Amino acid sequence: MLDTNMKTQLKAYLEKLTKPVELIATLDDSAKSAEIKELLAEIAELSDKVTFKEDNSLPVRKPSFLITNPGSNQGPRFAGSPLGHEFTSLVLALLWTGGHPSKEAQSLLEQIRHIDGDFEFETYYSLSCHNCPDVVQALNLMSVLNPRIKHTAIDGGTFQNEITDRNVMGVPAVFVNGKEFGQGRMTLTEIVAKIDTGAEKRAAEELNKRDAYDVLIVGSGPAGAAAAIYSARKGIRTGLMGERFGGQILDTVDIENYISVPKTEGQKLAGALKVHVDEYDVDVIDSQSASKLIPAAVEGGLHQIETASGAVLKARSIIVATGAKWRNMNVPGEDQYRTKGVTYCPHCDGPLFKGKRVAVIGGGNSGVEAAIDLAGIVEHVTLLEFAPEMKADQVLQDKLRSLKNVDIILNAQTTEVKGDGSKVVGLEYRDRVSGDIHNIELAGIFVQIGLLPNTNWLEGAVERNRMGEIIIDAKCETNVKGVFAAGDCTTVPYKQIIIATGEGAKASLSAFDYLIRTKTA
Amino acid sequence: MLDTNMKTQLKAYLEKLTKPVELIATLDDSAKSAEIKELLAEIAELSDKVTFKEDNSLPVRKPSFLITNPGSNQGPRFAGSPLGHEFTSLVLALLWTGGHPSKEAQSLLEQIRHIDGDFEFETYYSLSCHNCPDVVQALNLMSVLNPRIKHTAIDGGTFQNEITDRNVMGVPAVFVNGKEFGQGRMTLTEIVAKIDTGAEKRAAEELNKRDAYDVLIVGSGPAGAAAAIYSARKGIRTGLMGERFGGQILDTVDIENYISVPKTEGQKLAGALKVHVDEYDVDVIDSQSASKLIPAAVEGGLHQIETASGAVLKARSIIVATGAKWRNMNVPGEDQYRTKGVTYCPHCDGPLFKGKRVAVIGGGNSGVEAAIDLAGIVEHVTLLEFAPEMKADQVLQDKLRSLKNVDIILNAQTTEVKGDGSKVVGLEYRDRVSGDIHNIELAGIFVQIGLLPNTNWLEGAVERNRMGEIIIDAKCETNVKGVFAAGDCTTVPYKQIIIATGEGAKASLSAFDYLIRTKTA
Ligand SMILES: Cc1cc2nc3c(=O)[nH]c(=O)nc-3n(C[C@H](O)[C@H](O)[C@H](O)COP(=O)(O)OP(=O)(O)OC[C@H]3O[C@@H](n4cnc5c(N)ncnc54)[C@H](O)[C@@H]3O)c2cc1C
Ligand SMILES: Cc1cc2nc3c(=O)[nH]c(=O)nc-3n(C[C@H](O)[C@H](O)[C@H](O)COP(=O)(O)OP(=O)(O)OC[C@H]3O[C@@H](n4cnc5c(N)ncnc54)[C@H](O)[C@@H]3O)c2cc1C
Repeated sequence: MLDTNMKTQLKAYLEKLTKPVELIATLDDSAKSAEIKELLAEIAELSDKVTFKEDNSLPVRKPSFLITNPGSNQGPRFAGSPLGHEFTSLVLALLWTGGHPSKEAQSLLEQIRHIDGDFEFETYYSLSCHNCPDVVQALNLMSVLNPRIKHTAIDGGTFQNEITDRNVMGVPAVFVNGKEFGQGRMTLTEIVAKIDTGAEKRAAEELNKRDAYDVLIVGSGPAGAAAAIYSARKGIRTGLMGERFGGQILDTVDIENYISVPKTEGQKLAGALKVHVDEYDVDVIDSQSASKLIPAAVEGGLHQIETASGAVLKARSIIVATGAKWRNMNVPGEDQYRTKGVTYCPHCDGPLFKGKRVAVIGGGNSGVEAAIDLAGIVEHVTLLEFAPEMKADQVLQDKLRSLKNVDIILNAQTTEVKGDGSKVVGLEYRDRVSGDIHNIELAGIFVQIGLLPNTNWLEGAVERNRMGEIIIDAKCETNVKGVFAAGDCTTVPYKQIIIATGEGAKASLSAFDYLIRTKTA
Repeated sequence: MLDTNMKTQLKAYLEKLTKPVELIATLDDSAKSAEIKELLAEIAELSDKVTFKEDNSLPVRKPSFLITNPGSNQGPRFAGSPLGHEFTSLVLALLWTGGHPSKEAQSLLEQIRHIDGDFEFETYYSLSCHNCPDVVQALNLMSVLNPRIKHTAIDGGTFQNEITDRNVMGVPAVFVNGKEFGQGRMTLTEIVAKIDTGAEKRAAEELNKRDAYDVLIVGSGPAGAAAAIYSARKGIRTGLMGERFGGQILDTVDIENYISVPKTEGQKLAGALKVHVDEYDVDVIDSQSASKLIPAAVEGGLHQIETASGAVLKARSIIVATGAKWRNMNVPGEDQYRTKGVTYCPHCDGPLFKGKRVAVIGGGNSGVEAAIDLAGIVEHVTLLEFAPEMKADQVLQDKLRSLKNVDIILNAQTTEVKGDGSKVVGLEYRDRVSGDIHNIELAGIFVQIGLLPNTNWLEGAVERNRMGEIIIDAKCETNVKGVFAAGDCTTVPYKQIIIATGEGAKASLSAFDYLIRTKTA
């Protein structure tokens, strides 16, 4: 029941068919079936691409027909008349099956193809209905895009039995796997929204779709945060990736040497840093770990960062600010009395133990210097050295032995940190030689065993010194063009917040100068 | 009228005389005069050092006598009986004249000697008076210490005429140069306090009396302030000398890139810095200028700083943080529109001119980079170069010429900054070749002519690069052992507050390590 206008329009659209289409009907002896049979034969006459076949054995509605390709069973099924306002739905279904492209967003299309489970759709419409087409067309497009999705468009006029049995009052009305799905002017996008039930392991996939950065900062402590702020103020595309925004200052309490701020808290300062970063256009990526650096193969190319999560980020320039881990005694009492007698920084907490007795753990330059420093502030210092001798420079060793409020203990290994429920009161150690245990009364324990820069993931890529520190010049340049580094992970002689932030700022401006000089050529 | 006990005590005290004393009396024929004459002859009998002379011509009180040395007229004069409670005053006056030392503080003594004007003292006492001696003795000691001070101690019992005429109701009562001076238990110190009327040019003299410092920081901007804080926390003797606490941040307003602080003011930040410095034991010296560095002649010796005011400070270690001056256009309108369109920092104020038109002054690397930077943020940039060509690197020159919102003007000299009463609206410049004047409409003027590190006063002492920047290594060490430098005055590639403060911190810890290694040996 096509008129001359419909037939001519179909001649035109079916010329855009690049693949053969087949129309497989399943029919009874009713007038409705004769109407569909006449229709399909008329559509087959308008193109040598379209073919009308019949199979009245199949267990489907009668009349109905499948729009598919030769040697296939994938495609949309019309049940009843696909004419009226559904005529464009019919035409579109032929084109799509025929290899003509969809007008939908390309991303949305791939989401249909890569879909998890089986869904059997069926929509109830009428020929008079104005809204039904968009729904039918949308679902039709899904069945064409992947065979796991099936769709059968029911004409209510033909199948009055179903719309009256299956209690639908309005059209369009959609069903899935038996269950009711929804009604009304559904878009394609919102149907794909309800159908996809996916959660985890998506973050990595979100990161590969990410565009290349002008600068990508790896690590989000004070150094990375400062670099991010200085970078985003130049208006360049700035990404700040880290494991845990805040870095080492998150697990500290009282900070009294961030210049211009007599006393703040670690958590508060980490929060302030975030606020300041968020003032500018900075793509902040949290809970991710750089696992590898792949340096660019050409000047003016892109460095790449691989994540433990499987993603790969890319950038014109990189700033490594991954900081360090400060080595622990690894003994009972240690964790419980951190910020509360157990400390890892003589520069930070030294002033707090005036008149108190303390221990330093470690007999290297760090430890021995620390003891000498503290010895001028505190009542008494005891240095515990694991080995039979201190590794520190001889000048420092001599200086420490010439102090009247200092005990050196060699072959000493800490076994326990002792407190009173809220604060340190003493220390337990083992003589490694005799095996004996001894106790020391004290208020503070300064752990100076060593620093482990978080840089082993860069082995081979950028040059490091013999301590794992990333080697840098005054401009924070590494041996790799367009890779910079800032803060504790680098060769900076001292490890502090105010120092780290300055370096972060330095590395940002050095990265920016690098970009200026590499964009034109 | 000495008894046996007085005479024997005098034999003993007059043996401590190292210089000859003379007692010159001026007498009449009264009983009082015979009493004094008998006294002086009895005192002369008790020592071959003491001599009794008489001169009744002199125009002084009668009886009275001067305690002096041969061939001199300097000394205290007693008028009437120096016996009773004034006997120790008499003895003390002889000892002092005789070369026996004072029991007074040595500093206080030199203050008497080095005193400005002429003062003629005279004290009224009685023999019964308990308090009078300390006053008399004090003033006596002054007349002995310098001849410009004169003192005459009047016995009220002998000279009833004066205490009744000159209306004194109580003793002791002191007079100066005719005028009344004061009464009661005056100390020496409080008399010297009222007598000295000195004000200016004392600060320099206060600085030489100052003890040597562990570390002396020269310059009191962000860098010096941070160094001072880090130093004073180690508990060492820390001095912070500068011309004007606050440095360059005092003459700025909005600061938005001090990390962890989204927006502060220069004056506020300078104040915060002061508060933080004052939390620790830091000798802050303001309004002074280092004019010269004299490096120590030995390892473990002392560096010295000379001031323009004439003082010399000394220290085991030095940190130079004198910053820089940012060169001006030197034109009308410039001063008036600073912080208000005229700026000297692309990193600081670049973000403020989104959508605005700006000029950069200077065609060196700083200027050209600045233009390239701003060109990405602002509507339009115009670079004015004084010379016929830009000095900048060719890569940068090419990059700037390849930008669509940029004008380069050569042979251009700024003549006027134009505003509307509160903000910049344009610029006036001269073509150096044709002499013509031209106007440019704009909102911002970024002056990038050059930096002048405040370091010329160090020529010869510490090595500088070809830009006047103090050369330093990652530890902020100069070529002179125990001299460090931090901030804009050094070779740090970038000049910013957060950068400067980090360096200040670095230099402090490097200075401290230097001290540890130089004290024992
Ligand atoms: C308990 C404690 C108290 C302290 N108190 C003070 C104090 O009072 N004053 C002071 O000045 N200093 C103090 N410090 C030192 C100060 O915290 C550090 O010097 C400073 O935080 C270093 O900044 P940073 O950004 O260079 O490194 P970090 O702070 O260590 O930050 C580096 C960040 O990068 C992340 N990261 C590491 N590896 C990767 C990777 N592969 N991929 C992605 N991200 C990664 C880390 O998880 C971390 O979040 C203290 C340190 C500790 C441990
Ligand atoms: C107008 C303006 C705005 C700025 N805005 C910003 C901003 O928003 N953000 C930012 O990060 N940076 C900004 N800066 C830069 C920043 O102020 C400097 O980088 C920083 O102040 C340098 O610190 P400094 O201690 O090393 O030097 P300075 O700040 O210059 O301090 C050095 C001090 O030493 C004194 N001194 C000099 N010679 C002697 C001597 N012979 N004896 C004794 N004392 C001496 C000086 O008078 C001064 O007080 C701005 C600069 C200017 C000029």
